Amino acid sequence: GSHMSFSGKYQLQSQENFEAFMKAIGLPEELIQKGKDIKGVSEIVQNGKHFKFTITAGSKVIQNEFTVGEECELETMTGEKVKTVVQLEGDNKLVTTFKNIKSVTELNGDIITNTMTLGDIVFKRISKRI
Repeated sequence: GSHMSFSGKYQLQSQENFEAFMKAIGLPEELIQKGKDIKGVSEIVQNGKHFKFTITAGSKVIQNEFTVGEECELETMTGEKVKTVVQLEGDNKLVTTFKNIKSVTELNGDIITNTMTLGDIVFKRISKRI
């Protein structure tokens, strides 16, 4: 419609630094190897400021819900729940932090770009609407 929305299902197209990032957060090496080639489908449901994300990151599916600007508890890729807040930087960019990770999710057309930074590791994902 006239007001942009993130809602959609999106399949991973390309990624960089998956292995590095997954090892940085401590995940099992066998799981990393199994997961690195998976082209995951993620789902976003937006209603106003409220979001539900169901994301496939390698062989893990993680579901999170939050309202922009409200304290949220996010499940991380380690399974840890962390209190934080998700912010908007313009209508098409969601930004958050948790445990020194900065996560940026941007919609441009049918492409969602996620950038997750931890130390000098920049974990980049590009997904396309299905």
